[PDB]
Amino acid sequence: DAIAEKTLRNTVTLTAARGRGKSAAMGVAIAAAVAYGYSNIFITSPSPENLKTLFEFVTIQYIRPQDAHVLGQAELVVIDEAAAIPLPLVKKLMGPYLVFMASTISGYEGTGRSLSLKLIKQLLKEITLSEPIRYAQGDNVEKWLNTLLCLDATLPRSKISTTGCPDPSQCELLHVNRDTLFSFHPVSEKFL
Amino acid sequence: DAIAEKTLRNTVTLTAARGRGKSAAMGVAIAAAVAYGYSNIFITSPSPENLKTLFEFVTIQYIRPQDAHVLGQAELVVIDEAAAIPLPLVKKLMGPYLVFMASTISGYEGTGRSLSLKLIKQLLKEITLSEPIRYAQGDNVEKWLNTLLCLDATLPRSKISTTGCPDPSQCELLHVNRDTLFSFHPVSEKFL
Repeated sequence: DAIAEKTLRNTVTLTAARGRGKSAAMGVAIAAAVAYGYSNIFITSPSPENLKTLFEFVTIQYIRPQDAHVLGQAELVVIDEAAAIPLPLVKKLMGPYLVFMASTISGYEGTGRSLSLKLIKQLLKEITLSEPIRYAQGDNVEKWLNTLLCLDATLPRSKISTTGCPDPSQCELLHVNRDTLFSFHPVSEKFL
Repeated sequence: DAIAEKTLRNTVTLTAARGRGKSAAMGVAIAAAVAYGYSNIFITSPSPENLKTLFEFVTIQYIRPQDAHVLGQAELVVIDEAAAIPLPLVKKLMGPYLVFMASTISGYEGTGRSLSLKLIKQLLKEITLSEPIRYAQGDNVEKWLNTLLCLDATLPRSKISTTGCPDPSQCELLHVNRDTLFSFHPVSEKFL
């Protein structure tokens, strides 16, 4: 409910891993706002992405961003995985209305969280959803893939140790080979 | 009231001389259809034309035809002096909705009735308004200008005489000079 001393119209950005319900969340707002009633909505996306869940959960109509550039009808715009969309095009569009920004992270074909921050900075009310709709948390299969795949993001904010977060000190340049991969000691799986 | 066994949605074309009230007529429908209620409307026009009366008589919003080509929101479209708009652009637009087509004729900067028929053929429910809002009919000033200016259209449908309407017979090619203008007899003011 974006109403307040601050503007009510603003940009929301919900980010989460896959299977979190970002789309489903984005679908709710569609009807929840009623054509006549709460209001009418809109939706855009990059090379398609599954538009199917959001709308199925959904007035959803879809004009892709470029074609989207045409005229301004709606009160609340929703863009699925905007991080994928060009900064220039995306920014212009966000200006004419109020938006829900969705983006997948921490998975395959997601967007790097480092880039996500730079992207957010361009604006943002950001929110995150932690639990999967399809399975229960703690699903060992999912844990397995995350660990195998190295889904985990932590370094941008901070490292988990005494150090982490900004990396202070003099920067030193050095090269290392693949072999570092096997050894587990100093220069180990960890460095790579 | 376009509702019937035939489609309710169709194209209406009201044509008339200037000062007939075409715009005012077109304005009425705007509110008469209520956003929520009868319905929402729309309006387009060529190089502008006085948009002022229609809307003042009017939800009127205006996106020019080309920019208009963007998305389809409305139940009843109105285009002011469409004859002025390109056939290609105009036709495409008429397809997506229900429309009121207005056009000025029988005056300065009006559209020739001959062309108007060809234009109509491209479709049309056409209606005409005969009396001026601003003055009483029979205003001698208006009669004067019409006659001076040669506002009168009659030849396309038919000539007022035994002959008129289609021109049958073998076509004969001949030239005549301006001088025909003065003489009033055979080859007179009439031929020119």
